[PDB]
Amino acid sequence: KVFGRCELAAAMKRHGLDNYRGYSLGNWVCAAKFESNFNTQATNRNTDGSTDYGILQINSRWWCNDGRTPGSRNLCNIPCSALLSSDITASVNCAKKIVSDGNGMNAWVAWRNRCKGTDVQAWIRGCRL
Repeated sequence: KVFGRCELAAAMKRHGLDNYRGYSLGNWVCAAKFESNFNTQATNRNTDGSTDYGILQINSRWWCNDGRTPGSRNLCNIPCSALLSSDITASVNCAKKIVSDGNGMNAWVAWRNRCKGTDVQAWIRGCRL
């Protein structure tokens, strides 16, 4: 699924991401935008044996198990394929876990690079949250 920004925003909001650990919803939507282009199926197969999965491009080294990534910690305790669901819950839950595991949203390089410092509320602006 490729979300629209507002739809994603609403979904993320339903999942409690707005202001999760102080990150407003737009941050999360922005992260998704730049991580995956809102594409729940996004994968980025890295050369480092990990892959980034899903709308938030959560990486398989620490966060989810894809069974092929060295150093797997599977801290989200999920198969990475769960992060490729059309529903975002697993990604959200894992995203929450990423932050709960002492990361900020700097855990997401696209957030850091493309959302950080920006009008992330643009990503929820004009939406029905």
